[PDB]
Amino acid sequence: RFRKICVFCGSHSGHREVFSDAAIELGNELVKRKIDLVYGGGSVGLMGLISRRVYEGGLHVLGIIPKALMPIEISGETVGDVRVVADMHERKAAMAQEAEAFIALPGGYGTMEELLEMITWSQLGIHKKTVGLLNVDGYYNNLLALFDTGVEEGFIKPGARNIVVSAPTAKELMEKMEEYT
Amino acid sequence: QRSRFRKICVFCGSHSGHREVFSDAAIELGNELVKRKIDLVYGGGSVGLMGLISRRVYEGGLHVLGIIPKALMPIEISGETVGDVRVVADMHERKAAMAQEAEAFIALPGGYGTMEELLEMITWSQLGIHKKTVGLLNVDGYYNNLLALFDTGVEEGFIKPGARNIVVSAPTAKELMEKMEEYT
Repeated sequence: RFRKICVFCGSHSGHREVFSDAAIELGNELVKRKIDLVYGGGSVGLMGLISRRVYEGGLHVLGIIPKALMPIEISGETVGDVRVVADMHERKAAMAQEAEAFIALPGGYGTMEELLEMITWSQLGIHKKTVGLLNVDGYYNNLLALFDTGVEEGFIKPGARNIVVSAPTAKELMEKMEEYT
Repeated sequence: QRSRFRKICVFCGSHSGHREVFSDAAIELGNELVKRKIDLVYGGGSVGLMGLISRRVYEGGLHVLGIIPKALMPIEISGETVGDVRVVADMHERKAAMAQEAEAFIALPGGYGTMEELLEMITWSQLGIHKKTVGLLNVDGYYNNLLALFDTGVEEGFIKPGARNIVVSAPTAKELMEKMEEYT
């Protein structure tokens, strides 16, 4: 049972509506389960969608954003709390300290980087926190295929392949991570 | 031969891979760095692909700088060190110190840690944090799925066309070095 989850996503929504739908459904899963959100502070793209949902649903949202990234990711009007940090490393360390587990929605390089980093910290024993991915309409199939390649070629151990929990919908992913060990 | 680069950081890990082709690739990239008179920045390991590429560059008479968090030393360092070792506090100092020391980055095949380092440096180019060439040595299609994932990000609207070309890619060290020279 979680109280704080960090969700990685970016300031784009995707061309197809299935992505926003996922972000909203994940926001609603966190609301129903009374889970607070930790995220990157943006107010557009999937970041704005999920944080507004959670915030408007009554749960706490904490964004964590570096100073120089604010004019880029925050437009319009924020909701919930925003912690401002010095740089990208402080952002990653603060998001990790604040969360009990991690979920990547679809996103570009930033989101993939954050997710890979959390998987790495689990693999190294740095923390024991669950890492999931919401594999919206196969967006992450190539990522999981890559992990499979890594296992097959001898760069990732079979047991470490199992750190990543994934599912095609927010509902199924939440069930899976409530039950992961 | 002439190069724009004097210092390159190579991401790779403590395993060599089950097939020989991955070790051959690390050695070929070591050879290409030596031919261009390029110094190596890397993670300080002495085993796996990190041990192969660092030993080849050292043996060829170029400088090797390893940057390793103190708690990984017992784990990534074995037998002997290769080149000089700079010890840092944690993962983030290691990443910051490797970027600061390098003019460009190359990922060899590796597991999660190498993937994450590679994606961070791409993200940093995309953001304007730095203006440094990022390459991956796609040994025998190893990174085909990550490049396909980058294509998926473009097609679905999460990565702009221009940001897709940040990642320079080739299947051999020689072709990779050539494409990185020419990147703009």
